[PDB]
Amino acid sequence: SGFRKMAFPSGKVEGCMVQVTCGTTTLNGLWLDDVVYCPRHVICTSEDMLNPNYEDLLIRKSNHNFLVQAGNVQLRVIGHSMQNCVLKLKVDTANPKTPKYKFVRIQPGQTFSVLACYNGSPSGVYQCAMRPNFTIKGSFLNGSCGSVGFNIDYDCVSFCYMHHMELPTGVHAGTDLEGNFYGPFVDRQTAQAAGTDTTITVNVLAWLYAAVINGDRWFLNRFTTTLNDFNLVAMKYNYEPLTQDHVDILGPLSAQTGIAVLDMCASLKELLQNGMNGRTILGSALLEDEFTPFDVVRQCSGVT
Amino acid sequence: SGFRKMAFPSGKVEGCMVQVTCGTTTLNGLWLDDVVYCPRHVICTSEDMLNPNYEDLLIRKSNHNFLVQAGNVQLRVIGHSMQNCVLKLKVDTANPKTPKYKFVRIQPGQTFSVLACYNGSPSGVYQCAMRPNFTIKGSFLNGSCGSVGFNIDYDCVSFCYMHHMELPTGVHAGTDLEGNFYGPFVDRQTAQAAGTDTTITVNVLAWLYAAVINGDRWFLNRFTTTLNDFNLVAMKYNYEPLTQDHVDILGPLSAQTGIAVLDMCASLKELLQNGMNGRTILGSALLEDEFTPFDVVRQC
Ligand SMILES: NC(=S)c1ccc2c(c1)OCO2
Ligand SMILES: [Cl-]
Ligand code: NA
Repeated sequence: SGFRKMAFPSGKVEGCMVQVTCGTTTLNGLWLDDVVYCPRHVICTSEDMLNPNYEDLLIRKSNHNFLVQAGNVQLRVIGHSMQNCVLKLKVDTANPKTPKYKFVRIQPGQTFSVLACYNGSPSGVYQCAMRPNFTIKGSFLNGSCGSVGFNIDYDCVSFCYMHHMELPTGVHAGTDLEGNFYGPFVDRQTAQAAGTDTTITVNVLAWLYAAVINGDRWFLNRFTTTLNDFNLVAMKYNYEPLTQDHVDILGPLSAQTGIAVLDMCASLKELLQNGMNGRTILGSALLEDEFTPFDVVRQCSGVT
Repeated sequence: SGFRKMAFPSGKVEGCMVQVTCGTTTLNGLWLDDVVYCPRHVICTSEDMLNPNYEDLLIRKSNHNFLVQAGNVQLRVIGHSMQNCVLKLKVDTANPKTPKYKFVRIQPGQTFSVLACYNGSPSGVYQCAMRPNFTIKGSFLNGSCGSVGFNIDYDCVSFCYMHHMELPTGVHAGTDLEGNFYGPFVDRQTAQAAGTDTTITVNVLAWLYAAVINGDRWFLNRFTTTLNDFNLVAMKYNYEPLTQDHVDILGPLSAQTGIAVLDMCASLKELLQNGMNGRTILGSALLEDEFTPFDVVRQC
């Protein structure tokens, strides 16, 4: 037993990380088959970053403008193109450590593992949720751009995130591996802020189930409720609307614990009014919203 | 910026995990060079749980009684010895993915990454601290025994923990890779219980230093404290005593932020008295004690 925030094992991704340099800028790249993926902002000087014309700045560059290093070994760049906000560097060598992989775009509320990297060197791994406001609450310093987020399904890595920038509030923004931003953000030095965030309701409920399953039961009660009554409380507390699809995805946990969702909503309802004033559920004084139902079942069943 | 419970990248350890079977019991082993390390209790049957005589159980085993599997490949065992509570299976192949590694015993307060594994297959990775009562608060199900705890400093893997059991309170007990238990625990199913746990004060202070580095100042105060008055107060909340060692260790974070260690102690004394009054620190509503002074500097 026990319940921890757990990343996927990062080894299939560690084998793909490289250093990419263009002028004075070094950041990370993702080496899959014979292509290196990195943020297009690698091409920009500080002056360019204010109002970049990526079309123009890139035709001006050539293959030899890009240094790619896999450990101590230089990769030869034999071509370059841009897809949305991602740069694709064609290299002369297929990565012999390329895993079974897909590029996937994740939905807000879904979780993934971040492999934080510096100078092409894996530094740490942690779990994030894609927030409703399309930011992530990561831990990133200068040099971390090009660090990726992923899930693992059996032996298949699903790459879903590439790190691009920090916003003024200290939260993080990036693209999918096709270079489409999550959220209404641009890759330039201009005024940009995160939207007011909201709490991921179905994940909070998942985590209350995780708590019950681990012998934390104090918050529970005899009552129940309606989607309609709860949602009016949720909107008041800046929680996402709970939908029939959400209630359905929590099915296994309602079953395993004997506590129905609108049962737990009643518990959750009661918790929103009052505050848990330093009091604790699974070692937290906050209502945790970065575990998905799948995260709770996966962890409380030992999937490998 | 940002601050997260961050595990070491697990790849170097992933390439070392195998499946050991003895009798009807399967658990994880660690394959370094020509040796597979696993908990000795893999040789116990139903009766051998309360009072196993491991010397007598092991002498009755031949190499062929141990089924070791690395992915699809069966590894052939050619030798066995016991060291303390760890079984060492000599095999006919050296692991070609063996990283640069060492075995280190940690002290209470130290942090490490756990690679949770089932049937020799890694499941996930997370950060733990060795608690002051010599337990860890992990996430471990049946089949997780032989999962390991590690640090990776400058390309060398330091193994510090191998998982043996869950105690009745739902906390976890294990050994170093020399097979010595952390704390008073034994590899018997006789009733055992952890000491009252306490908070790792030096780590809470390191985390308040992280908060200040990341631009939080709301919890600071105009007061200071003597070390002794700090300990007389902190022990009333089941905090570990802070030693001069701890004060020395926080010197670098003190210098970077310009807040003296005993001034930060006065903020912690106030937070214990007041709580957070609806505020958070680095996204927590609790005082966090599983980041070391070293983890704070690594991450900031
Ligand atoms: N003979 C012991 S102490 C033992 C045997 C098997 C075990 C275990 C402990 O924890 C889960 O699996
Ligand atoms: Cl130590
Ligand atoms: Na209820």
